[PDB]
Amino acid sequence: GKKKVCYYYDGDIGNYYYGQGHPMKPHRIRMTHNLLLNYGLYRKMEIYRPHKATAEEMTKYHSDEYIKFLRSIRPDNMSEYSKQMQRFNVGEDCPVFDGLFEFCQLSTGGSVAGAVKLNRQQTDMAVNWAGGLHHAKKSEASGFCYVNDIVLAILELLKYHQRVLYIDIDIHHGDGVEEAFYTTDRVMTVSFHKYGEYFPGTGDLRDIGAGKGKYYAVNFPMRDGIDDESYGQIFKPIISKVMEMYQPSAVVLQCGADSLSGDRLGCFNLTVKGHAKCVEVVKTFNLPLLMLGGGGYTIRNVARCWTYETAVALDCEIPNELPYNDYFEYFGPDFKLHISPSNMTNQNTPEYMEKIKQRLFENLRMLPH
Amino acid sequence: KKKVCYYYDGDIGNYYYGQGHPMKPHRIRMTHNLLLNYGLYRKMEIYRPHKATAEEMTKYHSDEYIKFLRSIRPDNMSEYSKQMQRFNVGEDCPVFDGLFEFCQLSTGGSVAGAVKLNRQQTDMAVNWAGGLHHAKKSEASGFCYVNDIVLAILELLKYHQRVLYIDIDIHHGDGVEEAFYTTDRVMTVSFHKYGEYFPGTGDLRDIGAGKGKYYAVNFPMRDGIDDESYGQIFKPIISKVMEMYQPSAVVLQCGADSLSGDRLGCFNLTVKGHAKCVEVVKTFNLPLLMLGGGGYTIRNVARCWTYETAVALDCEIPNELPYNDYFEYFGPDFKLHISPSNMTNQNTPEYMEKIKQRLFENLRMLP
Amino acid sequence: KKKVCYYYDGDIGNYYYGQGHPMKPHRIRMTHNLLLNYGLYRKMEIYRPHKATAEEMTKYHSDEYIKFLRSIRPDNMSEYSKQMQRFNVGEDCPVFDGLFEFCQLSTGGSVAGAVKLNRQQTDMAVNWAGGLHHAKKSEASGFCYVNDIVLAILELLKYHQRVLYIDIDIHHGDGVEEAFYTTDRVMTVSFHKYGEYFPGTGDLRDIGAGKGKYYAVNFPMRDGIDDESYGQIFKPIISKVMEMYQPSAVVLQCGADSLSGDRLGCFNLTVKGHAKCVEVVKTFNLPLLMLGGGGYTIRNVARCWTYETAVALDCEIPNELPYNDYFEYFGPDFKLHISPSNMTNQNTPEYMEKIKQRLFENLRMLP
Ligand SMILES: [Ca+2]
Ligand SMILES: [Ca+2]
Ligand SMILES: [Ca+2]
Ligand SMILES: [Ca+2]
Ligand SMILES: [Ca+2]
Ligand SMILES: [Ca+2]
Ligand SMILES: [Zn+2]
Ligand SMILES: [Zn+2]
Ligand SMILES: [Zn+2]
Repeated sequence: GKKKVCYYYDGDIGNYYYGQGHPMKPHRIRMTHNLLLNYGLYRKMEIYRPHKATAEEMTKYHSDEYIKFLRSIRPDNMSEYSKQMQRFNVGEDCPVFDGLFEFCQLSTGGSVAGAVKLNRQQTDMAVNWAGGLHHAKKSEASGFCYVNDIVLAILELLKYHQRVLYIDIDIHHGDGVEEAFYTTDRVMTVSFHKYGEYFPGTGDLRDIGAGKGKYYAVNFPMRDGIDDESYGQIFKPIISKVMEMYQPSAVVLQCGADSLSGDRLGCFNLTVKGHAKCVEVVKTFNLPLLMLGGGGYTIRNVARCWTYETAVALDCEIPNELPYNDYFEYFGPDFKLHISPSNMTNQNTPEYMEKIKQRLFENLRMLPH
Repeated sequence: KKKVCYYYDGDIGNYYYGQGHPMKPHRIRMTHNLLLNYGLYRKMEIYRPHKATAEEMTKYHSDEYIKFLRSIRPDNMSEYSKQMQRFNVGEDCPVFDGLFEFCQLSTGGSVAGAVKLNRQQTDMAVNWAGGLHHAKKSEASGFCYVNDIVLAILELLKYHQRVLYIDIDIHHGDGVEEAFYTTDRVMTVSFHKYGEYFPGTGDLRDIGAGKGKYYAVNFPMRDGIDDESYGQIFKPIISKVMEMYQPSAVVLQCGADSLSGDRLGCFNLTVKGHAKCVEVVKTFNLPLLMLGGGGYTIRNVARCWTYETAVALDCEIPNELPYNDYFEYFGPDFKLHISPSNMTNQNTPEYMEKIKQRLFENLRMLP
Repeated sequence: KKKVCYYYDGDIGNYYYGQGHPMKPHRIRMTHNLLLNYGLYRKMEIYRPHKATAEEMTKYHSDEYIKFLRSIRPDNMSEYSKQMQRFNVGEDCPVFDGLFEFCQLSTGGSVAGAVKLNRQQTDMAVNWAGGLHHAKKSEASGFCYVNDIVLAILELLKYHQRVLYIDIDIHHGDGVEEAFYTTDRVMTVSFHKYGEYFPGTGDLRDIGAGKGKYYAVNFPMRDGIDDESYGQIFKPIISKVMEMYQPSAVVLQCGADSLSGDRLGCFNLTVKGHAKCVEVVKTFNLPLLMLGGGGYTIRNVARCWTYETAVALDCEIPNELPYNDYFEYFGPDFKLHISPSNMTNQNTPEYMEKIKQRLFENLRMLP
């Protein structure tokens, strides 16, 4: 039926600033929140403020040295850390900014708090739009991400759940999550992403995991221009077969919005309804679900996408006409919730999508039963 | 009248799936012997098919799957347990002696038939050892290992812009539908039992994708359909398909597991009700490849396909079976035609009309 | 195993002839990525070509023409309108950015391969960016600007008294036949479509001049030739040529515009049928330089030259294509091999034998 949803938000998150010209804008999390307050979605969910996750929590995955660096580095001492910055890949895509460590603590705190709540069966669904930072690695930042809140939340779920399914609909390959779990069968990672001379460079469909994890990493490589009909025709079949073969008892869905049409950095052509169909599909399996944010660089569309996906999580129909809100002028010139696709060419032919699907289905046959 | 080429290899009846397995290639040899005894050989050209090569099979199936089919043997299965799981071979699709050659003969007949139609050397080609519609690019399924129908249609597509595939086996022809699901050059039309039944696919809503949207047609049925209910949906559907799609060749899979008293099927058709489909298709005067399919009550398979060959040849044959090498199998009546059972028809009139009207709406979406 | 070295520059795919122009250097990059993903890099030496210098190019081409190619740019075309006319650049051989560098890289691979063959460092050298057989001493023609084949053959003739050139592009190899038409130190053998077709040369009766009389061989064909027909004349012609001429090196231009389905060509060869020519030439165990050539359905050019690279390596590769950077270009079937079309073969069996007999009469006139 309808589920209990817990939602995490820190009202300070929107003030963190990556720097002039940097495309990652934590302000999109505050726009999302303001928009769903204005639709009245707060009546229907429990809103919690995340704690600041500690270094003890983050070193359940990341190295002590890397977490100590992240605690220590500031724009005023950068000059003393030129060597460490290189080692940990901080200082260009992943800049040093004021309050960097606190931003990581809040992003991480909502994901891990949501995993706790799920483990305690206090909620069916937990939402943390500030999370989803899937590129961070054990000892290095990558792709605007510093601490892998998803890996930490999955580790928390693995205390109570034998098998956890991770699904990643960000336009980029979820490489930090896949690498963390690449040799285990206790997390199956499934990433749909643009592949071919695109960041981060990994996620070929021939990357299937290794050792006990062989067959428990699933990658669906796509080309530019994918649209709702192409996506919707492979996502429900793949996720259904994964559910059937792997039988997870919890699910983590990264809902990166850089896969929408009109994204400043992404090259796909999904609408908000197309993207949100993935949430609807995953919800039908009725498993404990942690939904997380991710990329997304055209901020008016990020706010629309994550507002509508919160409404889907709540089984709540919201009108297309946007309510007035603090960021109303960002949504012009139409002031509607739903977006139109562009006329960009879809380089993903229907035969290509069916062929890749058939190749992954072969691999899913190799799971035990 | 019309010319009929017919394919049969005298070895096909010797392949054996294993003790207890319901698929019996010997039904093909029974069929052939009954038809020879009716004198239907005087009226058609009978050819022994060449064995399809492994290379011909890889026009559709994956190389690793075909190499596996060529390599696996009852005595070596312990070296191939991972590949058996990958390719779904070993249970319902067992490893048996000569498996690969059985696939070469069944495929050979279908492909040879398609070549004869492309060359305009015949009007109709018949391969009762064909019709193995469940096989997939890289997996066996439902007693089928190599999809001879797909390979024959790929061959027709060299010479025909649009090919229509019609499937009256009781099961959804899923391997054929999947092969062509994103093209408009092949329209697949399957009538089948649907609902907690193998293979699980063939929903009314599965209508194709991409350029193939509206070019896959499924008529899902419940248990107990009879000659009258089936014939009142088959003719109008196929007539409207012929009208809207205008194919230049037709492939008809005539799986006989939709007959009353089938060991595995739950339909209530007679031989006449099943063969009415062949008659309807012939009225459109298009190049036609007729293939076999399922059928597990082997005496009724031999009657069905004998009667359908006679329909192909426009020959009325007597209800009294001629003497033949299998005569005792047809006792105690020794008649060609069978009676339906008293099983209940669970397809209500409302149900049938609702499905037919949806399919007509889908057919109106064609250009 | 015979050793194979293969030339490829990663920038070659970025040269662009302009919107709507059928020649697409990107096909070279597609071919490269397919054979990487088949694993064939493990079996061969892969080199980056040098940029051939003006000094190298003027071993054949006029100084004036090379100086013009090294000067001409989209931004200065206005000032070179008379030279564009003189050198035939600006229409079917357009000016584009990097033109000269593209010529340098295509030529660099063929001349470098010939050097490797002369030094007995390899048995076969492959440059799929080469084969630009229409360029003339002082003019561009037919999308070709620098005749890398003529330059490679001049390098071979430093070490080899007699070099055989074989051209299976659908077009007559006119720039190469012209360069060598009055010498017996190169025999040129071209199979091509002839009759109101580019470049208009290559009649059966063009057999060379002077000391080169009888050292040019032309087999003119009509539309629709297929694998069966082509392979029945290629092997006996080449075998007789090898017997009578006894070359010590061979250059084989493998233009893929002779394939079925080519955007500009009218033949009906499959990848197997085209690649059989490579297998035949290899049976003579002579140093061999294999070069590219035309080909305008770029998915089938990548298939052809990938399979011919495998044939050079004595490697069978599966029909199922591996995943690769351009995998969507190979739908709908995603197989390596292609089917022929239903086009009529206008080359009758008597036509092929009669022309074969006429050529065999000329070959008997050799010492
Ligand atoms: Ca992804
Ligand atoms: Ca894993
Ligand atoms: Ca059926
Ligand atoms: Ca179809
Ligand atoms: Ca030629
Ligand atoms: Ca000569
Ligand atoms: Zn992203
Ligand atoms: Zn069946
Ligand atoms: Zn050419």
